[PDB]
Amino acid sequence: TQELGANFENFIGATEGFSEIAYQFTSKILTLGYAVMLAGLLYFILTIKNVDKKFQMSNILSAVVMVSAFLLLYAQAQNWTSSFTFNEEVGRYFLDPSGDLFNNGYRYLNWLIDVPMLLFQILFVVSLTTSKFSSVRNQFWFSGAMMIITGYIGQFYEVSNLTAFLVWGAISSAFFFHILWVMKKVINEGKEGISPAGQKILSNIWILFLISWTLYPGAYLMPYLTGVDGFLYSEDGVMARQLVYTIADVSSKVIYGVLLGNLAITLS
Ligand SMILES: *C/C=C(C)/C=C/C=C(C)/C=C/C1=C(C)CCCC1(C)C
Ligand SMILES: CCCCCCCCCCCCCCCCCCCC
Ligand code: NA
Repeated sequence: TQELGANFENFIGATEGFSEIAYQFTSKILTLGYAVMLAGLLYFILTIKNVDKKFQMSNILSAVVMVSAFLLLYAQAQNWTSSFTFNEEVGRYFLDPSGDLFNNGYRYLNWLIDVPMLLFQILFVVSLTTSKFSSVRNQFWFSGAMMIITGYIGQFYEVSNLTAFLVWGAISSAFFFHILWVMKKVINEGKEGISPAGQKILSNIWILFLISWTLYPGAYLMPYLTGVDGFLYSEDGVMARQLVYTIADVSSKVIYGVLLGNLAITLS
């Protein structure tokens, strides 16, 4: 039994350990992550004056998302460096028994908080036509919670039981597909009877949303995407996972918020 090594990161850390490059790169990409959220926090606060009152709830939710993301990605970053330690003999970083070990809790909590806010906020910028506010809202929130919960359950079994990891990921994916389906409704209805410039921004938002959100399951799967003898079943998978999460974080939270801000202004 390899009892020290909960998740793939710990598993690698406890067995092969991480090269200087993988340790440092992961550390640095996670740092950039939280750095960008803090910048984004200040951006959304400073620019709130640039949109009409009726749209400002969106700016508000952008800012609160930035707070949660800053704190929890900061905590995650520290947890990474705290968890692995240099062995001079071998010249690699190994799971440190006198630490807390790498923990996915920070990110999944961040998701639990941010997903419902990101989905909600667009409903304060665009108008529906034939759909009802309260139904779209409840649909986003329900499927959003279920997506994360099932995903979290899946994550538990990542090393102990890969079959379970993937099955729960598939269940999660179903809730994902529902959310995509509703969002696409929202965007189409939101286009009707706004200026073409605004329609164009909404088109960009749709593609951003679709791509950035799909990165998350990408990064979930990343280490397994070349089989269990594979290039990615390795510290390179860890590096790729964390890189892709961070790109997704910046895209889904910051860029998304900026575009919604921009839409609100064309509607102002
Ligand atoms: C700001 C953070 C966001 C927008 C996080 C979004 C997370 C997801 C869309 C996660 C999706 C997942 C699946 C659909 C399958 C694998 C498990 C998850 C939870 C990673
Ligand atoms: C060390 C990392 C550097 C931090 C800077 C990160 C920059 C993101 C902060 C939010 C800035 C968004 C500004 C976008 C301006 C778009 C204006 C569009 C009008 C056409
Ligand atoms: Na260390």
